[PDB]
Amino acid sequence: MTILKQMMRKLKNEKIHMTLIDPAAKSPDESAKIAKEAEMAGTDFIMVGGSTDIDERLMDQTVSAIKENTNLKVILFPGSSNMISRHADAIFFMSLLNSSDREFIVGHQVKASKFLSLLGIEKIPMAYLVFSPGMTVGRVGKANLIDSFDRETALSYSLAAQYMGFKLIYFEAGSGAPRPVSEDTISYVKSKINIPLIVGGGIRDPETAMRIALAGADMIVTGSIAEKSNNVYSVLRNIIGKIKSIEIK
Amino acid sequence: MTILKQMMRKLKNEKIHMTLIDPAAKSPDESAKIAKEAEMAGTDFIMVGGSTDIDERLMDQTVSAIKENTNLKVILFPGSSNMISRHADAIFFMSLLNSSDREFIVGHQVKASKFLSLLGIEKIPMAYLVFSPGMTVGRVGKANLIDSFDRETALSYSLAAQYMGFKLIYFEAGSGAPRPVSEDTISYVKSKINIPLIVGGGIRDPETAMRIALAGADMIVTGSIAEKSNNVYSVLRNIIGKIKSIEIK
Repeated sequence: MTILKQMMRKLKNEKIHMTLIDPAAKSPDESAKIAKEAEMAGTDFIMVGGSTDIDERLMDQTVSAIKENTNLKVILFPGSSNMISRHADAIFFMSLLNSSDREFIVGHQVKASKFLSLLGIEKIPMAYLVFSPGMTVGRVGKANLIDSFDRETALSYSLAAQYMGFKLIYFEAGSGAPRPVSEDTISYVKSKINIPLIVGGGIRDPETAMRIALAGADMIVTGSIAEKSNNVYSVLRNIIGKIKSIEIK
Repeated sequence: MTILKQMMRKLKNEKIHMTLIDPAAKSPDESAKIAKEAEMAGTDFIMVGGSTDIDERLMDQTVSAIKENTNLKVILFPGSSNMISRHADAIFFMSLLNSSDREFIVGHQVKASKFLSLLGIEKIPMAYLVFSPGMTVGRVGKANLIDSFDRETALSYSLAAQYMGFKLIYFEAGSGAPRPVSEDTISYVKSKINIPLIVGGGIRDPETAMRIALAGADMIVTGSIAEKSNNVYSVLRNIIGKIKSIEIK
């Protein structure tokens, strides 16, 4: 019935991959081409969002082009911003739990909730935990960065998120991070929580995606990675095929 | 199976009443006497907690005495504190969303989560929204007090709580408040959310409990109200009988 239910059902059989498209990075038509190549590569959902703040008209154009060019559901990834498009299928309702500023824990969320209640868009509660180095979202979101290897702090935040009712936990290294969050942190936390763990940031090749998925990530988020659109398919296939080869206990 | 599931099943038939016992106010044995009288009066659950910080030994003694003297489940009501007793059946995992200080939104919660994960206690996610006047918890929790009549701010916080995954919303006027949160605010918010609404603070007589339940509160929280234990039963019966007389659509 819902994207969240689709995710939970899919996790019984395979790891999930999602492709994040930054609407500020390319034109709506180029974004749609990228989305179609990612669909063919086997990605499960398109995420749309970034750190660069843009107007709702551009958000609308990007989401509309993607939905016209693919059969995938589109999930908004607001991060530290209050970006919305009413054309998206779902939105990760994200709380940056390790921010020093209440504005990114509950501020933007409270300001956006009424408008969101007027829309048919699906609201998926997600705990957004920003790890070292954090990159732009770490800076803009005022994160008290969780060190990638500080698995006990990761666990405290993840358990708190679970006990607050969040349905997904997102380990965020930051867009462009040289390396993703530690495998040891991922495995340690995954062994102790009962909601899905998503890892994004610093995953740009099949071997990295494989080691992160094997460490315990339930879903992997990457960009389109390839500079040229005509190379996105081959690049994403190699990644997706690998993580979807893992047998799920 | 769980206290939360018991609550949801009960709400299909009747309004809920819970009796809050402050372990700092009376001796453990007196608390247990109060709990037994409240059980006979028809209360659904015993809540244990307050604003006065106490040692875990006193918490343990109070919860143990109550559980030895009644057949009711005991739910911890930490408020702005990190009070715990391992003898309780459940804990409201409370986030004071309208606090100005992140410490009461996520701070204490992150510090307590690991210990809580070591316990069999049931964790029930609750959004804790403190309204004017707020009393002691409003002061200590550093609340940006929601005016009792500011129904749109109430709605924004309640919808944000729902979209973050909280399972219960608690409208808190503060212990000892002269009047509870406005009926108009309660009805306005209740018409727009899909999780239960709990109202506490300022409810000390049957007519107040009746008007708050009719306005749209799903559960009512009161203290034992009566100065003398031998009068608790009659005082709580009159309240509980009234709110449990409301037909649920």
